[PDB]
Amino acid sequence: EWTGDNTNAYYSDEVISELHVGQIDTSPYFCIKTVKANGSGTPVVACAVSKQSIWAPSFKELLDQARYFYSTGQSVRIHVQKNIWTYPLFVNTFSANALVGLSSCSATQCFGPK
Amino acid sequence: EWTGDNTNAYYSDEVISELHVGQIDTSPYFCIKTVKANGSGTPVVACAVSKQSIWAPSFKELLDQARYFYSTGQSVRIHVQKNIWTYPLFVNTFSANALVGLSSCSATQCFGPK
Amino acid sequence: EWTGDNTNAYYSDEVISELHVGQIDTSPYFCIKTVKANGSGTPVVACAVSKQSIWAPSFKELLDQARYFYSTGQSVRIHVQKNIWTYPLFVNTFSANALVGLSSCSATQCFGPK
Amino acid sequence: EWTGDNTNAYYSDEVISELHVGQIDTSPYFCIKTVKANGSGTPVVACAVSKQSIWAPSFKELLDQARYFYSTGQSVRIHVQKNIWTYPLFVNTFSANALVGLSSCSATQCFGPKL
Amino acid sequence: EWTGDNTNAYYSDEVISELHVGQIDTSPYFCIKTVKANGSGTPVVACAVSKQSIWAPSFKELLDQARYFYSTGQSVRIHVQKNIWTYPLFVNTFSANALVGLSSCSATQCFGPK
Repeated sequence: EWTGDNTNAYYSDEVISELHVGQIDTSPYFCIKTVKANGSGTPVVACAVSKQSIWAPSFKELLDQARYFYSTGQSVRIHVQKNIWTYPLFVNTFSANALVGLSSCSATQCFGPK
Repeated sequence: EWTGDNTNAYYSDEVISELHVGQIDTSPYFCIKTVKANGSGTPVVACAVSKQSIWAPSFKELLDQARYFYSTGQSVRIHVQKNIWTYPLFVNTFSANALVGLSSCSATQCFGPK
Repeated sequence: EWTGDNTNAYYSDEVISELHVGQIDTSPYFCIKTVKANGSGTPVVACAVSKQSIWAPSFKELLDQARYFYSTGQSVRIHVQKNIWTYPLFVNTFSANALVGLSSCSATQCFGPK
Repeated sequence: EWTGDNTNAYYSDEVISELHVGQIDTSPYFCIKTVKANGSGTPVVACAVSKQSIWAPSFKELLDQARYFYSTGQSVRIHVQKNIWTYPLFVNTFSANALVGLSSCSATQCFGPKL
Repeated sequence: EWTGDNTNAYYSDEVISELHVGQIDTSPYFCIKTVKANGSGTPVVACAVSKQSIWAPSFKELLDQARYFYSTGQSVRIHVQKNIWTYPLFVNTFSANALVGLSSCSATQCFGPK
């Protein structure tokens, strides 16, 4: 598996606008919400769960990187894998998107798979 | 179990106004005090204990997140489970509230379970 | 044992004015010096030593918290247990106080055991 | 092995201009892009991958350091070992360069190995 | 062993002016260069190697502390043990000095062994 697999979706020129930290089924997790830097489009929500999914090994790094980009407010490309989380109240509150990557974005391109 | 379980309480648009770090029964712990952003109502106190309760696995993440929100002074939603801590002097100093989650808040809603 | 045990001493409205990191007898350690915010009184010196004393489990958290409070220079309450470190040159340079807790002192009285 | 081995390449007075974090084959990884502080030359891309390559033990330290140098925008010397990552789509997106060191730079030199 | 052993050398009223991170023989390491806060004298260069020397246990703490002092540019006392590192090209590039401690410095004294 790879962040850049074409079965993963991504959204460019986003800003991380919200951050949540909690626990579910003995596992710490976090979620983020991102919106287009230019105000257009629909927000993206994605979560990472510490002991769950194939993306579990990157939990800490993604959390640190999410925090980093959240704090700078810079434009980023967010990479997700859809339909991963299954607990209905959790999905309803957040989404079924697994966070699988974060790339910085300049004015022209983003530094990551496309 | 989940941060968003309806058996948990939450308080929106709070600002973390105090932070304490210590140890009890071989376990590091931290507590925070939060107050409504507009100054109304009564303060919320909640603690996380590294080797105690079902919320133990999230100790580090919660600590880190609390620190962050404490440093920015931003409005957040705090999620707690009541009546968890039992050492009477501890409870009297702080509270019996276990900290189980922290969410950023926009101007309208908070990014977390409700 | 608890940070708030009445056999521990504490000092309110202090500012962390110095920070030292080193190693002794296979253990990383840190020490802090605190002084009254208003300039009065005598400095307090306290140390935490990795894997040494009953307070060992909280080393990391205390180190991080000391660093945080050191960087903001905010008013704090420092909690110590006296007569713990015994290595004489170490005690002479710093003190025998084990650092066992740190509390913020912003709004009302300090946020910790009293 | 050593960051300063003469079989490694390095580029001085670079600024970390981009940062990416993701996962590949069970491993968290990060990549950076750097460009000359004075605007000359061509960008350098390098990646570090957790638990992969001989440079695996330094993953955490390098990630933290890259984040720091990225946030300040200061001039650095970047040390890489070429032709380490082999997964073709990954390489095409980024490069085959393993990141093996980062050094701060002054006006006259960088604080790290050179040939 | 102790940071403050009189067989270790130290240099007061220094500023950490450079930072390097790398790997040697499967070990992450870092080096720092320090100069007198007033610019006089000769730089001090010292390194820590995570799996080498009696000082290995303090690697992480020293790395964090070096980073901290480096980011503030504040005056410090640096403590080293001479003639520790032995790989000749490494010593040529940096030095044989092991970093064994860092102390903050006020205008008068430094907060550490002397």
